[PDB]
Amino acid sequence: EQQPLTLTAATTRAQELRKQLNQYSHEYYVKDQPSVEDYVYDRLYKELVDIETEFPDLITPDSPTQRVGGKVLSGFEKAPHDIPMYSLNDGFSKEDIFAFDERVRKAIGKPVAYCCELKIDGLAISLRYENGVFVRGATRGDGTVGENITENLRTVRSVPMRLTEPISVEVRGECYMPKQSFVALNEEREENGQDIFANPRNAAAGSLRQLDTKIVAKRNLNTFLYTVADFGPMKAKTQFEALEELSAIGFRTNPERQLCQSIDEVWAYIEEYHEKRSTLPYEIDGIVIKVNEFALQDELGFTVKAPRWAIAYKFPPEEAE
Ligand SMILES: NC(=O)c1ccc[n+]([C@@H]2O[C@H](COP(=O)(O)O)[C@@H](O)[C@H]2O)c1
Ligand SMILES: NC(=O)c1cc2c(N)ncc(C(N)=O)c2s1
Ligand code: NA
Ligand code: NA
Repeated sequence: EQQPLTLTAATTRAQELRKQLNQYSHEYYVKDQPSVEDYVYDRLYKELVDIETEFPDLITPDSPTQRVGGKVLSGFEKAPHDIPMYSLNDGFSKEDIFAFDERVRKAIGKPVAYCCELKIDGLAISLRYENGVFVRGATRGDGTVGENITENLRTVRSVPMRLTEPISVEVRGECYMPKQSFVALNEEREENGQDIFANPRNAAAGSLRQLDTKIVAKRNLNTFLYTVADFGPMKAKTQFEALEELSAIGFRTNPERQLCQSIDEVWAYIEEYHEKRSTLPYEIDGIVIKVNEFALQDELGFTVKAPRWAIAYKFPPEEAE
């Protein structure tokens, strides 16, 4: 009647299972191409649960079991941002975007490539990893202090609990509610006699500021991550490389990005995705245009409030189209 695993064997087996299950969940949710069928995932998941039941000391923050929800907070702790979560300078016309490029070329002394990306209209978040393990999820708040919503963000399946390398990084992006889930949620709320959400941003914000993680788990949320606070531990030397690297290490990144070799290509991208806007399952409020090379971003620097190497081109609001 002796238990088959010693503590030491269970510890090693738990490590293997968490790594394997995190890999399979990433394939399933983020890559959308699972290498194993659900019953194989479920079988390994149950094995891990049984180990954690027998040996509770083996429950770690990177464990897949820590997603399910159940935890209920009394309130959110403040989450300071040591590196500010800044807002970009804005543009609205062709004139503004070509003027941006003129100012960039004035500073750099040559034409420059731009990394062009969709400005995702959700709740801005920062995800902190230490030794490749998810340790803190935070809202932007005012950009200097937000709310610690780590447990809520664990329920968001696209958020990785571990990375493919044991680096310490602070990763910035957006958490949003897909449009199709937003409209379904409002109908559900209508039927439950609850106030409806004005728009998907409010629904994502409301969802992530619930204290009971079980309720947050019921909501459908997703993420796109696009940069980090400090590139030290990273190998990327350009914004486009940065996006590929974040993707490689486990983050969901937006597939619509494009590296533009001229301002004309930048303008054509803006036009392309203004048209495509309606066809996307997530809301965007514009296009972000960034000087691609980090050496050049470093040369341009920042103003008192914003980068001099990036601009946000704003569309009309989602309600208006
Ligand atoms: N086939 C896979 O690799 C894989 C990975 C994660 C979740 N799932 C499925 O998603 C559902 C929810 O599972 P989780 O709560 O662990 O994310 C289950 O039905 C599970 O089978 C499948
Ligand atoms: N404030 C900012 O710097 C940014 C804000 C956002 C946003 N809301 N969505 C996407 C991007 C992106 N991929 O660059 C950025 S950059
Ligand atoms: Na959910
Ligand atoms: Na359209």
